[PDB]
Amino acid sequence: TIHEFKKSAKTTLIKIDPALKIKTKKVNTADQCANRCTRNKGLPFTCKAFVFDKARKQCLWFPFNSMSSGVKKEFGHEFDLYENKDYIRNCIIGKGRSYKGTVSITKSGIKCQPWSSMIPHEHSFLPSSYRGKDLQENYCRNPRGEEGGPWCFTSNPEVRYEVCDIPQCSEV
Amino acid sequence: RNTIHEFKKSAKTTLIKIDPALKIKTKKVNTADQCANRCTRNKGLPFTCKAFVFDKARKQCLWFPFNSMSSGVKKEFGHEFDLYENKDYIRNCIIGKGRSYKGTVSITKSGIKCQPWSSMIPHEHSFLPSSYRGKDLQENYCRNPRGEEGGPWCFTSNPEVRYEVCDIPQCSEV
Repeated sequence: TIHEFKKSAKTTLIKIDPALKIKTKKVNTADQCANRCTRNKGLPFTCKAFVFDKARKQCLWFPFNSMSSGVKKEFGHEFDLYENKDYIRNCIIGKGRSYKGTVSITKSGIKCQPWSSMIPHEHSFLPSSYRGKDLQENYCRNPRGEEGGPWCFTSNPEVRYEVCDIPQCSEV
Repeated sequence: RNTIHEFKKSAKTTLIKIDPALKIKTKKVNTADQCANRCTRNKGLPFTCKAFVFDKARKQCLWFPFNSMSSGVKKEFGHEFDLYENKDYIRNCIIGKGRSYKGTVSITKSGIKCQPWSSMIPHEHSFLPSSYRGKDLQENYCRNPRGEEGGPWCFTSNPEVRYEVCDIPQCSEV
């Protein structure tokens, strides 16, 4: 169940708007939060994300995610944020500068090289140089808003970088 | 690692490419799960896998760099086929009133599981699929078949709540 969530380590979400509902429960593992969220059983809202507090072993289920207005992500070493992929926009606007989905394959079908790997391809596209642009895992990204949309360094030594094949929101 | 439950399934359906230029990959297999895993992993495919079909009679996976909504491709009926579309390539946000919404959200704004369109339980209704062709009134997905101002909705599995809008974000509203 936990794999149709995008995981952001060491992160929680704080609501500013107090009208947005939350539900919390002391639980055993993050897996149990995800199961509850996906099947949405005893939650008075549509679960869009949850946070697992590893130290208190508590689930926090939310009808919002990090891209919702009224909320802020925050560092916290004991938290992991899990966002339901159905609520992370899976199509691109403009050149895809704001794309935060989890596609990690190029247009010709090659798996992306993680941004924090220098192999096979060395580059200066590391997390800290483009803070706010989610150069996490090996996700297709467009940090500088370049022509062909989100792209990545390729796990193929033969191919430095290639664009991915994330549809324009205007495609269909 | 059975990834099959993560696709949107359309029974009795395969895809045929009008455009001859588009590229498939096929393989003889035992079960539909094996097609799913290879699509999810995108292992050994010279393209991005947006959908696959399992042929239950010929025991074959067909992997596509397109889905049922791509130009140059059309559905075809067949008892032996099931189509599985990768959710990462089915637009998960709404444009306008969401008349063309094809995503798989099936819970209302207040968290109620939607009633299947094909069922009259708890709620009797005339939003039958056959009455709304092209509006994809399948399973219990939130839909807006008449294009009304509130966005996609569904009849509800709560006997006290006949229908409710679902909470699906607009693709772009600045």
